[PDB]
Amino acid sequence: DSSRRQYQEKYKQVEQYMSFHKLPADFRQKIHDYYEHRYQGKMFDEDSILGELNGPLREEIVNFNCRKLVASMPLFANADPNFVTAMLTKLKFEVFQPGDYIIREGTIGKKMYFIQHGVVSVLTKGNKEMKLSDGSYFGEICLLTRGRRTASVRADTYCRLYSLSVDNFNEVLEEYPMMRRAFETVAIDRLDRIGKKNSIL
Amino acid sequence: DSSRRQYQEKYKQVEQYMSFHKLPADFRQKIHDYYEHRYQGKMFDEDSILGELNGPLREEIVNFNCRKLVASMPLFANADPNFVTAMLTKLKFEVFQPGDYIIREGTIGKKMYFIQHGVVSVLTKGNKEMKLSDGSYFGEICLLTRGRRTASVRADTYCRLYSLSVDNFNEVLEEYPMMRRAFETVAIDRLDRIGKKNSIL
Amino acid sequence: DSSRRQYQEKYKQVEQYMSFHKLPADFRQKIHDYYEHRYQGKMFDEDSILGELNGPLREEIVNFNCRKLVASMPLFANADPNFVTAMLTKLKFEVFQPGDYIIREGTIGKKMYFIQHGVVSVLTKGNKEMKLSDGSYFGEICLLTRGRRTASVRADTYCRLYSLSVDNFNEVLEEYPMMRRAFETVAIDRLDRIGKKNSIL
Amino acid sequence: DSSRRQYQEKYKQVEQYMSFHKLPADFRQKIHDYYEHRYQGKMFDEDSILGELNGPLREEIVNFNCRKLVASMPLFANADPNFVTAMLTKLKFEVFQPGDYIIREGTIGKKMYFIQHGVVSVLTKGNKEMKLSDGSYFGEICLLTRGRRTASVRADTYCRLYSLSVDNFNEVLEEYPMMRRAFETVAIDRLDRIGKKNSIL
Ligand SMILES: Nc1ncc2ncn([C@@H]3O[C@@H]4COP(=O)(O)O[C@H]4[C@H]3O)c2n1
Ligand SMILES: Nc1ncc2ncn([C@@H]3O[C@@H]4COP(=O)(O)O[C@H]4[C@H]3O)c2n1
Ligand SMILES: Nc1ncc2ncn([C@@H]3O[C@@H]4COP(=O)(O)O[C@H]4[C@H]3O)c2n1
Ligand SMILES: Nc1ncc2ncn([C@@H]3O[C@@H]4COP(=O)(O)O[C@H]4[C@H]3O)c2n1
Repeated sequence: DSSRRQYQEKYKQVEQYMSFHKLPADFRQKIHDYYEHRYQGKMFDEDSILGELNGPLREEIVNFNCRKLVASMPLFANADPNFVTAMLTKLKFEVFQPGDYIIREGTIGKKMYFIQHGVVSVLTKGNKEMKLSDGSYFGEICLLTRGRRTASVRADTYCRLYSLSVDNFNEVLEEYPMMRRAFETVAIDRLDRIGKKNSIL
Repeated sequence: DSSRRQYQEKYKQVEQYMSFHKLPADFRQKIHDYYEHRYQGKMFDEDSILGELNGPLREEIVNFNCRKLVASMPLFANADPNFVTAMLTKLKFEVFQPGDYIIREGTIGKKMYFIQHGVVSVLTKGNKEMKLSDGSYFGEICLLTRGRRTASVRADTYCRLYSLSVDNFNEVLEEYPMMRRAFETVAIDRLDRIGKKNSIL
Repeated sequence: DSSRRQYQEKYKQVEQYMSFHKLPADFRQKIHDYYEHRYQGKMFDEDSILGELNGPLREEIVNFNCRKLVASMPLFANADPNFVTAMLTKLKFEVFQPGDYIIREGTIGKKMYFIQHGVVSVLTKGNKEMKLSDGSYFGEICLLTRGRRTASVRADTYCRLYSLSVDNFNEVLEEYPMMRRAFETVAIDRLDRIGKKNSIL
Repeated sequence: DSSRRQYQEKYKQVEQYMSFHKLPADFRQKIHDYYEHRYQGKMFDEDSILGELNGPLREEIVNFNCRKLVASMPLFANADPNFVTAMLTKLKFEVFQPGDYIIREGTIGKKMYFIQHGVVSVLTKGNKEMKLSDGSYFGEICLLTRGRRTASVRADTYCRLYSLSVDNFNEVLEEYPMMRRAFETVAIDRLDRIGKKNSIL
């Protein structure tokens, strides 16, 4: 009701904004498609909503909502549930469209991404062309080294992702420094298979 | 009027959110029950409201609202009224349900809690099983030592609590360092009766 | 229209809040009176409003609104108009009721106050009983020394004041350190006539 | 619809605010004119709007909206598109009226300005009287030296500008320190032709 009415009303304002700025018809369609995928006809102020509840219910809700994400990703599946919960409560849902460059090589990285659904392509000068899909994550290397991105990552399909900011990543690893090692091992494995070696891990 | 209408409208959005995420019927009931207890059919933007007033009226209102809390808790009852007021204006009302773990042992603590109404259980590896009830507080030990929580605390009944963040606790003790001692003495007493000794107090 | 309707609607929510907390009839009247004095039947989101404009119009508006304040107070009347403007744009309007203690001796001070209209009483252990009225200011001593308040200040009548936070005071004196001296001289004069001497000025 | 209704409604609140403060008729007209120029009958919460989208669409939208600004200004036209995008996403649209002093000499500078449309006059004690117009920028010297403004800049016509804060300027030059040199060269050229020499560039 108010959730479906909010979607319509908010989308209307998007239409008037695009009209005001005279965006072309293809660009408008693209934005429309993204809106459909990202919100699916409803809008919630999830912040305000979760902010009315308490810690325990928020945590119970986030665990319920991400059951498949958690169970399909060994890093989350085998870890301390308190660590899992601390990660989940800071994740932000994002949708990307095919061809979008989620991450650009060389740039400075402020987030990593957990793939709920979709396929992306890790691209590099080298020619290394590796896919990643449901149950994996990426963008973690630059958060561990605080270097620049080691590759570009491009959306092949529509991608439903959950992002985690560099600040929250670090706040979580402060409390659970055990799990930093689990990220570094895979990060090393991955760099290894694109002729890279970082002494920082 | 607008306060009762706000509750209904806000709860409706909660229902649509739960529906959207397909939460089970028991979880929905649990969230409904919490809402009833936490808001009791009305919603106020207490922030905005208090922000329209001045310092003196805010302080007069918070003292009126917490008269029983203040008078039933010797730490507040016997102290400097300016200290009391400074604590009260920073307290945040929270409701917990039976079985909820308000605090987990070993974790890092960012708040303590004053019990307006309810019973909680301080749980520890040891086997020490102590209850606390109306007029007491907990969660203070980790704010004084900045260690990890010394025990878990679990709600036995519905609990009406007022929380105080670690930042506000410290801002208040900066202005009134006299009262830090009053927290440390009880903290020592409590650690003593669970075979703990911290040299930090 | 929407400004008068906002006042009514906002006051209604205040009434429901007071009712919810069961405040006594005298306290309710007091809050009602304050509301009348503070808002005079209208409410504006002056922030949002001024935020739609630019720097030059904001500055022109604040100067227009405070013409009598500026012209009646020699510190503002004789100074650099850019300094005046920088002070004015950071001032916050506040109303106090008779008997209110605006400032308490011994406490830590985070603001000073410019009197638009009203009489206050500077009170001290000593017995020094000095009035201040339209065109003067107070609360500046603790901002210059960062000590504790040197006296208590109490509202004799309804007081229309403009407050300035310690952060903004300092940001303004950074840009115009010339004017710090003008505050210190009066501050010294005032301390002198209550048997105080601070070497910090 | 809601965008045109928002403009009207917001302007109405401006009228009631001006009425409340008893602004004169000329000042009211001036504010009305600014509103027309600045919003052109529509209001969007561009923040909220762009915040519903993702990084790639925001970036695509900002590039589309500023095509003429980017293509007419060699600094942007010939640079790395990622640098351009990083600048554009932080720019804030502002409108100034004829006679307005956008920048005052001697003051401390917290922003620079890119001229979308309009003519301004760089004024100095000296007597140097230089115009700048569509496709140029100003206010950059104080951001590079962190001194005081080297001149005053005054609007000759209505000016459509995009401002960039000192914090964002620096965050962008951190990532692309190559382009600081491009600002310094012009800054030196400009100081040279008003008998100034700063060793800081
Ligand atoms: N699967 C795979 N293989 C080799 C790789 N080299 C880099 N990456 C991912 O691309 C990412 C590019 O961003 P980042 O360097 O922050 O983290 C990098 C890794 O997640 C790789 N991913
Ligand atoms: N009553 C009681 N007795 C022994 C205790 N040992 C610890 N606590 C409380 O449990 C709390 C667990 O969180 P914390 O360690 O921050 O503060 C601790 C105390 O408030 C105790 N409370
Ligand atoms: N008029 C007057 N005379 C002696 C005073 N001694 C202190 N004050 C004011 O009371 C104020 C109490 O707060 P503060 O010490 O921050 O600044 C102090 C002065 O403005 C005095 N005001
Ligand atoms: N065109 C031109 N010529 C000489 C100049 N000397 C200073 N400026 C501009 O005026 C500006 C005044 O603000 P700022 O000193 O921060 O940057 C300065 C320059 O953009 C000048 N602009």
